[PDB]
Amino acid sequence: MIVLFVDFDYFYAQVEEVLNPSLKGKPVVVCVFSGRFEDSGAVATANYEARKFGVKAGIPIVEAKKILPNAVYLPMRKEVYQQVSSRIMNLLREYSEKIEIASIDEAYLDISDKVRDYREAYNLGLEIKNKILEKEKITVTVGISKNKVFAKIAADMAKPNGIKVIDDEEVKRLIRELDIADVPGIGNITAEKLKKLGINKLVDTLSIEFDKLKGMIGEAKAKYLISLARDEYNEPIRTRVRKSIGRIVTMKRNSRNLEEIKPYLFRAIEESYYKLDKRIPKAIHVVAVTEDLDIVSRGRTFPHGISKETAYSESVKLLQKILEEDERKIRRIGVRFSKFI
DNA sequence: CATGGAATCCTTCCCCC
DNA sequence: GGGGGAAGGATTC
Ligand SMILES: Nc1ncnc2c1ncn2[C@H]1C[C@H](O)[C@@H](COP(=O)(O)OP(=O)(O)OP(=O)(O)O)O1
Ligand SMILES: [Ca+2]
Ligand SMILES: [Ca+2]
Ligand SMILES: [Ca+2]
Repeated sequence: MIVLFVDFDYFYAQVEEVLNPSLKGKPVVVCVFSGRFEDSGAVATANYEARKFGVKAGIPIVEAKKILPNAVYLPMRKEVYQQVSSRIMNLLREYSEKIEIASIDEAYLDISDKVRDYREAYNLGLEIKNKILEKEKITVTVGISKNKVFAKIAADMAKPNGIKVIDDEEVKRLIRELDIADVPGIGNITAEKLKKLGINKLVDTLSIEFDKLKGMIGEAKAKYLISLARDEYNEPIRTRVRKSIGRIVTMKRNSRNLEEIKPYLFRAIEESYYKLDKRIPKAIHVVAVTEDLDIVSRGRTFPHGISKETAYSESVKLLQKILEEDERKIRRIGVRFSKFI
């Protein structure tokens, strides 16, 4: 079992560099403008020239400007990045029938057949990086190992523009040496819960009664960490299928006024439908981001598919249910359609 | 100050043999 | 007691 993970470098920003090479070498910040006030919004991502100074995904645009007032600030163009991503996925396809597209810039390839060992896997890695750089002029990081998780960890250690194999020998030393937090699927909240139980490295998950772990982080997450710690984790590479499509936008001013909100809501529904394209959902959920950044949602599943008129109609009742049961003002409003026929 | 899409898993019901 | 689902939320990438 040999898995090869591919991760495109500072992707959105690198695509902007490819489309305007004069940007290369300069700090580039791709941002999502929320239109509330001058430069309100967050950074979707930045190239390494910008990251070396603290500008990265998640910080407020305003804060990035105080640090790199002279960098190049660009509005995110998801659509353009999606199309460049697709072309890249199709390149990888020619290297394996078994491929899992995990996100817009992450993909796992099950090359258990194509290759016979890590050397031939590595060489296939270089061949892929080179093919993608030549065809699309986009640099990527390849991670190679026994399963998906270590393949990903491999890439994280080797970025940017790297390639790395984590052989069975290192897998074991990592199970003992690797900080539990650097394990995929372990965010801040779960890392903390684990600290309290005294688990700082994967192996530590064995010196704890399972049921106590289950109680603390849940069974699914418990079984997950244990199988990795025992070097027995092995989920197959499968193509994932879209299960929900939705869109959430930001209002210029927080509100509680139904008529002031509807517009942004219908706007989200429209965009969501244009994207559903031929797909018919039986479920709808209205999502609201409260003024204190909390997330509330009300939804309903129908016994048949939802027409756009039914969506408009039903979404307003759900938004009203939200306002009725929560007294806080709304900052962001949106919808999500799921359970496709 | 703090955008945004989406999967999966966890609880709490609820209907019902 | 437990299958079968739907809701609302927690958590992660
Ligand atoms: N907070 C965010 N808001 C919007 N888009 C985001 C956000 N965080 C990440 N993205 C995008 C950023 C990337 O272009 C793409 C994710 O890849 P990651 O974010 O994993 O890598 P990156 O390509 O920006 O970093 P790296 O230098 O490791 O390649 O998802
Ligand atoms: Ca990346
Ligand atoms: Ca990635
Ligand atoms: Ca982490």
